Amino acid sequence: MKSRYTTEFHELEKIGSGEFGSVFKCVKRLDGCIYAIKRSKKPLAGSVDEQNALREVYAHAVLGQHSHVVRYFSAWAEDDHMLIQNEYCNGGSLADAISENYRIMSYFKEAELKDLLLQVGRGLRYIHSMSLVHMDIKPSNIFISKVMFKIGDLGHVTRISSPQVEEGDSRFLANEVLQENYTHLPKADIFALALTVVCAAGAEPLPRNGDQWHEIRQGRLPRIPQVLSQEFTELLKVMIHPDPERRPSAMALVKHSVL
Ligand SMILES: O=C1NC(=O)c2c1c(-c1ccccc1)cc1[nH]c3ccc(O)cc3c21
Ligand SMILES: [Mg+2]
Ligand SMILES: [Mg+2]
Repeated sequence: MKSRYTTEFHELEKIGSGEFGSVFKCVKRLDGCIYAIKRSKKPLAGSVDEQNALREVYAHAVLGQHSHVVRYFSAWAEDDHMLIQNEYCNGGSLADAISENYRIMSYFKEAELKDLLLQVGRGLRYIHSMSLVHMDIKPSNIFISKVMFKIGDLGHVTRISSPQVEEGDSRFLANEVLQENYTHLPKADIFALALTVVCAAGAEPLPRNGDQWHEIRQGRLPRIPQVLSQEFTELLKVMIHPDPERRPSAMALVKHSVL
């Protein structure tokens, strides 16, 4: 053996795990810097799963110049593994910040929600300008590094006009995508970003299915435990409109008067 991973990096700790492998905080020996490295089992060459694994790499290889998307450094294969070395964000995930806030009953305030929405919105405007869509926006895929929010986990990225898509987290999924209608994919990322902001505003954990799931898809915002300006609430509402054409594009969101 004597892995590139082992020889080039000192592994500090495990920071994420899934049915997609694990992510480790590592120090690169030569440059002294800390990176996040995802190490996953290598798919059978030529398989659909390998195509999917490589999309992640290809998406990272083209989305590496934006301040609101986690930067990519390198990727390689060794052993029975594929590895991707990305920028490390020392503030943890948005999900973890929201979970801590939940317990302490002190949520993101309106100014902070607007900042989150604008920052990730800029990240989305960049991804969408590249004719790509993220397809899995949610708090556990947004990382924190003035606070800076960055979109990570490009494992569901695909081209905007793709006839096949892999569905992102059910809790943030727009109905049209579930219905296999891929005519306005970028608006699916907008819908998930609004629900992401709702979670940051202190809402109860989102439904995975059932009656409350359908209600949100009818364009009804979940209850938020704080008073928000009507103008801001209306923007979140239009972002989950049942008609994807009514939702703002990422460009329109970033230029929105409310922000
Ligand atoms: O790319 C990343 N940059 C990161 O800083 C990072 C990343 C990932 C990640 C890496 C590849 C695929 C999907 C997620 C998971 C992650 N979980 C984390 C938990 C804590 C943290 O401070 C950072 C990360 C983290
Ligand atoms: Mg993830
Ligand atoms: Mg993929």
